[PDB]
Amino acid sequence: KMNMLKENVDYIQKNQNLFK
Repeated sequence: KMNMLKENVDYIQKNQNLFK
């Protein structure tokens, strides 16, 4: 379980901030 470490912490910030 060593992929959704930085990707999970980027997904929560992607929902609220929306950096597309």
